[PDB]
Amino acid sequence: MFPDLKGKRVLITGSSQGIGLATARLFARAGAKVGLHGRKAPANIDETIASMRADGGDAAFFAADLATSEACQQLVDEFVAKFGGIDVLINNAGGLVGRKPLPEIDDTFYDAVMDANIRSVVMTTKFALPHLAAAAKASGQTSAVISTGSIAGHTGGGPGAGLYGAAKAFLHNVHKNWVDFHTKDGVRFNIVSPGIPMGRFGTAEEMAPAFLFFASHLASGYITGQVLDINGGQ
Amino acid sequence: MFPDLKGKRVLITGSSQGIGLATARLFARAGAKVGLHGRKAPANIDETIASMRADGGDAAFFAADLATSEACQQLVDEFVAKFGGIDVLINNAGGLVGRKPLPEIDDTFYDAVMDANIRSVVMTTKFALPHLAAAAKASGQTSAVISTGSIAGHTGGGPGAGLYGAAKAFLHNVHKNWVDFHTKDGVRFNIVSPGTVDTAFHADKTQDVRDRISNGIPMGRFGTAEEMAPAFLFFASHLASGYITGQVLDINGGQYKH
Amino acid sequence: MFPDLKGKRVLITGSSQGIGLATARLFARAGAKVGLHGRKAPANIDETIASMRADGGDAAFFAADLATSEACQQLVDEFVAKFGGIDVLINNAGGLVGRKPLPEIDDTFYDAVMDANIRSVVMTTKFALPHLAAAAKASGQTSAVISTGSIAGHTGGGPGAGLYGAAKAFLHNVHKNWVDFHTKDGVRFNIVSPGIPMGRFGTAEEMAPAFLFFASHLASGYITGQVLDINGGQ
Amino acid sequence: MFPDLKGKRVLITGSSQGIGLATARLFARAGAKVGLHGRKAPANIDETIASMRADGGDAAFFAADLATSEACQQLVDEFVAKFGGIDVLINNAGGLVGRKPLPEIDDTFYDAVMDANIRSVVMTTKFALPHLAAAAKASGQTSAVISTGSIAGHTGGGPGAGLYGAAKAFLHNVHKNWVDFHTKDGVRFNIVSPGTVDTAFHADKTQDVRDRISNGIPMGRFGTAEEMAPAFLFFASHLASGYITGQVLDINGGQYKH
Repeated sequence: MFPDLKGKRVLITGSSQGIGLATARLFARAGAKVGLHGRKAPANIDETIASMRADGGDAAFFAADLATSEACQQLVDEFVAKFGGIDVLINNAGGLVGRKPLPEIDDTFYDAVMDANIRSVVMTTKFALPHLAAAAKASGQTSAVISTGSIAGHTGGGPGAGLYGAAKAFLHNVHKNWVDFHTKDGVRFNIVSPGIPMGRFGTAEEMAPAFLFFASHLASGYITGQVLDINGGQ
Repeated sequence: MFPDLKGKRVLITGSSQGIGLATARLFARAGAKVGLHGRKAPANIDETIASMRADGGDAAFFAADLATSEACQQLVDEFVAKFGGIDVLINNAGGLVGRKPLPEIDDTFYDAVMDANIRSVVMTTKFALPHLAAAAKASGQTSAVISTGSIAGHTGGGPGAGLYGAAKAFLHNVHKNWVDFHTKDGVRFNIVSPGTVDTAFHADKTQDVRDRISNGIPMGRFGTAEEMAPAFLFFASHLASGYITGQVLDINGGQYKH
Repeated sequence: MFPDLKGKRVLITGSSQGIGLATARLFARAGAKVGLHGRKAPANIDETIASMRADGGDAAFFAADLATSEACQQLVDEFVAKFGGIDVLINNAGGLVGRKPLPEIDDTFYDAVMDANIRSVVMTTKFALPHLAAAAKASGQTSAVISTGSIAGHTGGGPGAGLYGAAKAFLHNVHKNWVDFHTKDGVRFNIVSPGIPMGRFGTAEEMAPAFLFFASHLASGYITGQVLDINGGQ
Repeated sequence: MFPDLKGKRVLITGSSQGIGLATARLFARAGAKVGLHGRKAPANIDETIASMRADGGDAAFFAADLATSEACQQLVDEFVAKFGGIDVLINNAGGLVGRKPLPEIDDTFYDAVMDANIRSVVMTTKFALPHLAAAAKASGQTSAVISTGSIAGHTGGGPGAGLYGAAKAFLHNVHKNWVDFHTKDGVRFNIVSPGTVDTAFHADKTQDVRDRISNGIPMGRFGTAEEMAPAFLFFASHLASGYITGQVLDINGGQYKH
C-alpha cells in the first residue's frame, strides 16, 4: 500500500491465520519479503506462499512456540538466514489462552498467558533489535516494530481475561521504554489493537492497513510510541 | 496515497500554510478536490492551486475567520456550492493567538483563543455533518472528520499557552461524543495530534529554545509539516481506516511534554 | 477530617446545594472558615450558616453568576474582605445547562455551557491565585485549588452532553498547565469527579471527603495534577 | 487518620522499610492491626513493632519471598492465623531487581522482575480475596485492596527498568478487571502510584542524577515516604473513600516522566 515497502524484510509472528495472515498478504502485495509464523505449518502453506509470490512479494514459513526465549532466538536466526536481515517486526503471536476468574488463576494458567503474550514480545524484539538497527543504519531511514495490543489493554480484560488485558497494557508501556532507549537505533515502535457505535465487529482486512502504515517510513517516519485501536468506536 | 481518495471532496480549514497546506498538497496528489482556507489568501495561492491541479486534483480558496458560527456556515455553504458535497472535513484552523500567563488572561484573550480553537471546530463540524452523512449514505462507505489536536492536549500547554493546550484537550474529548452519536450517520471522527513541528507556529522561538526542545525529543528534531500529512490521508481513506474511529494519533518523534 | 484544616479559609463555588454544600458542611466541621456561593441565596441560608458555626467553623454566603469574569472578581474580593485571605479554592460552579445534540448546538447554548463550566473556573482561579500564593508563602506549606470534573471528561458526554464532557476535559488539562507554572507559588491543583460495578449511584456525602483530602497539606502535600473519580467503578 | 481504621486488620507487603514502613506506622497510629512483611526481618523490627503497639495499634512480622504462589498463600494464611481475618491488603512488595537494557534481558532477569512485581500481586490478592470478602460481608461496608503503582507505569521505566515500568502498568490495568468482577464481593481496588521518592529504591543514584531529577520536578524535590502514606489510609477507609474504586492516584510533586 506504500511504495517504500517493496523489498522490505518483514517478520510477522502469529501470521498462520487471522489478522496476522491478512496482514502478511497485504505486505506481500506491496512487494515485501515476508516471514510467516505459527506453532504448526498450515496444511495449505504451499498455496499461501505461492499466492504471496504471485502478488509480487516473497514468503517463507517458520514454525515456533514463542513462549520460550530460545524459540524466539531461533525464529529470528532462521528468518535472517532466509532473507538476510530484518526491516519490520510485527509481534502478533499471543492470545487469550483461556478464561479463568481470579480465584481460579493458578501458576500454570498465569504462566501460559504471560509467556504467550509478554515473553514472546520481549524476547522476539530483543533478538530482532540488532538486525532492525543494522537495517536502519544502512538505509538512513527507520526500521519498524509493531506489536498487537487490545482494547483490553486500555479498559481491562473481560470475564476470565484479567491477565490478557493486563498483558496487553504491559506491551503498551514497554514500548514507551523502547522508544526512549532505541529511537537512537533508528527503530520506531507502534501498536495496532484489533457497545460498538459502528454496530458490528471488525474484520481481519480492516486491521491490516494500519500495520502497513506503521511499517512505512514514508507514511509514519515521525510516528513512534503510538497505539491505534481498530474497534469501530468501542 | 490511497486510490479511493480520487475525486473526494475534502474541506481543509487552516490550509494556507504549514501542516494544513502540506496535507492539502498530498490530497490533491491523490486526486482529491480540496477546499483551501485561511483568514485571507496567501501571496502564493495561485501557485498552490496550480500545483494541485497539475497533480490531477483540484483546489479552490475560501476566506473565513471561523471564530464565529456564521463564518463556519458560510464556508461550508461556499464549499458545497463549488464542489457539490463533502466527503472529508479536516478541522485544522486554530492557533495560539498569543502567550499570556494566567494573571494576564482577560476576556478578550480568552474569547480569542476559545473561539479560534473550539467554536470553529464545533460549528464547522455541525454545518458539514449533513453533507458528510449524505455522502456516506450515497457511497455505502464512510465520510471522515479529522481534527488537529496537539501534544499539549495530552500533557498541557507551555508558557502562556494554558488555554491552547486545554482547547486541544477539549477537541480530543468532544470527538468521543461525536463517535457515540454520529457513527450511525456513516461518519468517522479521528484526530491527528502533532508534537513540535517546524512551521510558522514556532517561528517566534529563539535558537536556544529550539535547540533545547530538539535535544529532548527522542528523534532529535522538530517534525516537518510533510510528516503530518500521511496520517490525515490515512484517516480520510475508508479503504485504509474504515473500521477506525475515535482515535487520537500523535505525531511527535517520541516527545510527550513541551 | 484533617487537623490542619482548622482555621483555613475555604471558598467553595456552587456550594448552595448538592456536592458543594455537603463539602462545605464537612469543612466547617473541620473548623474551616467557609465561603458559600450560588446564584441566589437559599431560603434557609441563615440556618445553614448557624449549623456550620455550631459545628466549629464559620460561614458566609456570596451571591454571583460566575459565567462572567467581573462576577468572579467580585466573589473573590468579597470573600477576602470577609475572611482576610484564601487557603483553599474549590471550583464547583458549573453543570449540564441543558441537553442538545450537535445539529442543535447554537451559539446561545454553546456560550451557556462554556461560560458556566470553563470561564467560571479560569477566572475564579485567576483572581484567587495571588491570595492562594500569599497564604502559602506565609505558612510555608501549600494552598489548594480543587476543581470538580466528571467521568464525562474522560470518556465523553452522554446524550446532548457533548460540550459538558469536553468542558470537563478542558479543566483536567488546564490544571496541568497550572501545575507547571504555579507550583512555584505554593499552590496544588487537583480534581474530584462526582454500567456501575457498585450497582448504585453515589451520594453527596461520598464525594466530600476527597475534597478535604486534596485540601489538606498534611494529607496531600506532594500531590498535584491529579483527578480522583468517585463513581463506584463506572 | 480516619476513625474507622481502628481495629482493622491490615496486611502490608514490602513494609520493612521505605513507603511500606511509613504506611504501616501511620496505620498503627490509627489503631490498626498491621502485618509487616519482607524477605527477611530488618534489624530494627522489634523497635518498629514496639512503636506501633505504643501507638495503640498492633504489629507482627511475616517473612516471605512473594515471587512464588506458595509463599503468597502462606503469608495470607499466617496473617489470618495471627489476626483472624483481613480488612485491607496493601500490595507494596516489588522492586527493580536490577537495571538491564533490552539486549541484556535474559530469562533469569525477566522472571525475577515479573515474579517479584506481578505474580506477587496477582497471587497475594487471590489468596486474600475470600478473607476480604468475608470481612466486608460481616461489616456491611467494604474491604480494600491497594496496590503500589508507579509513575513508570504511566510513562515508561527509566534506564534498564523497562520491565519494571511495564509491570506497574500491568498492575494499573489488572485492577480494572478486579473492579469489574469483585466489586460485588464488597472489595474496593485502588492504586497509589509514587513518583520519585527518597527511599532505598533510589539509593544507587549519584548526586548529579538526583539533582537533575529534582530540578525537573515542579515541587523541586523527591517525595518522602511519609508523603505517600496518607493516600493509602484514605483508600483503606470506607468512611473516606467508600464509593471510590478502580482509581490510580499519583503522588509525584507534578512529575510525570523519569
